[PDB]
Amino acid sequence: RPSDAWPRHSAERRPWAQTQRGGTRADRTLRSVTVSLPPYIAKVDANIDADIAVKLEDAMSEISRLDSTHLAGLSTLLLRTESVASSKIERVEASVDDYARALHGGRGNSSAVSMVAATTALKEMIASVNRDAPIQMTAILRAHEALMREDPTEGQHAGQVRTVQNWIGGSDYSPRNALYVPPPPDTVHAYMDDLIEFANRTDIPVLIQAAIAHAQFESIHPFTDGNGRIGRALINTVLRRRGATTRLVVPLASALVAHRERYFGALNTYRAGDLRPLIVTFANSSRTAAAESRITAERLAEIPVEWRNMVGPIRRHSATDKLLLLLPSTPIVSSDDVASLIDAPRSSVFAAIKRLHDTGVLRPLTNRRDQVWGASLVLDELDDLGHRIERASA
Ligand SMILES: Nc1ccn([C@@H]2O[C@H](COP(=O)(O)OP(=O)(O)O)[C@@H](O)[C@H]2O)c(=O)n1
Repeated sequence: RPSDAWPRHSAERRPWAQTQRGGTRADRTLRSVTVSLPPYIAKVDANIDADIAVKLEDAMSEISRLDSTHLAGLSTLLLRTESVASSKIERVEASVDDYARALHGGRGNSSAVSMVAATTALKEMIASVNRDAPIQMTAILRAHEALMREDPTEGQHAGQVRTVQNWIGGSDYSPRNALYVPPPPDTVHAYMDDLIEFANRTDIPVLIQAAIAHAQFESIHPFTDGNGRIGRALINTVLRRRGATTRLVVPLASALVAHRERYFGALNTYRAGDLRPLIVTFANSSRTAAAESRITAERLAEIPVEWRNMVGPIRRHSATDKLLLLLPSTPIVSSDDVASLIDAPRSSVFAAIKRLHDTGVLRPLTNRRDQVWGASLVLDELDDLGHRIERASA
């Protein structure tokens, strides 16, 4: 097979019947559906073009320099930036403060709860790998469980592969006019094993492996719901499993979210056996995400200096110094949390809070009582990174 060629998907005609009656008549009389059958890739090789190798290489240059930055706050921020962007791809959205409240346990905004869930699902899936530990099917199921646990009427089977026939697009009530039909459920176990073997290889360039592992995951589409968010989480798991990263996540979903149809497009093209758009999308996305994350690392470091110009003189060991010290790792803190977390009298801690509030370091996220506080510059860097990455995707 040529350069950037890949074994293409085949089709097969399966019987299909509506389990839940509704839709139009055409949905109800439909008796047959054409499923796509992805290749088995665990043993496949891919030779790819030079211009693409350079692009992958330039992405890895940035990914490597990002991962070698020695910093408080950075790792958590990047993880959350990726999760927020990955959720935005499935139109699960909320404001910065909605999300900050949800990170602290707030539950009134179900979108922000899901955004926090996708954050857990990525954090736990990456935690499981290259402690010489391979990518395991257990971590994928646990990540899906973490994401879909509190989901309404969708999290009924959180943590289990689908047992029914799904499809993407077309009719709401049948696979009529679907743009893609994943393989039948009785083949998902055979396919995930093949993928998990493929995702554990060490004889492929890391970005190519990540990129094809994602596309293949999306082609299998093993879950009833959530395949975008868990499938994208697998990208950074492969990065971490190969040592391509070690201490931080690459937030490429912020680049993907900026050109969504092109991303979905690379999945269609993968299925037809062309690797070039998938890998170019992955190389450009990773390059932009890592480059801007590096600038975010500088800016995060400039922030404490910014904070204390604002707050004025601070005594070298007061509460105000103790507090100002911890905020970079922990930018979302309640008054009772801070008082707990600082060795100092609980009412001189409550003074440092008021001082940081009055100087503009802290902003209130709750009225409540046990007021929850957010480091504004940290919360706004979270948001500025995402805009800068979307901007730099041309
Ligand atoms: N032509 C397309 C378009 C999207 N997709 C993937 O399907 C993901 C959506 O996941 P999903 O089908 O589980 O829907 P949700 O349950 O996450 O809302 C997208 O984020 C893409 O990765 C695909 O495989 N082929």
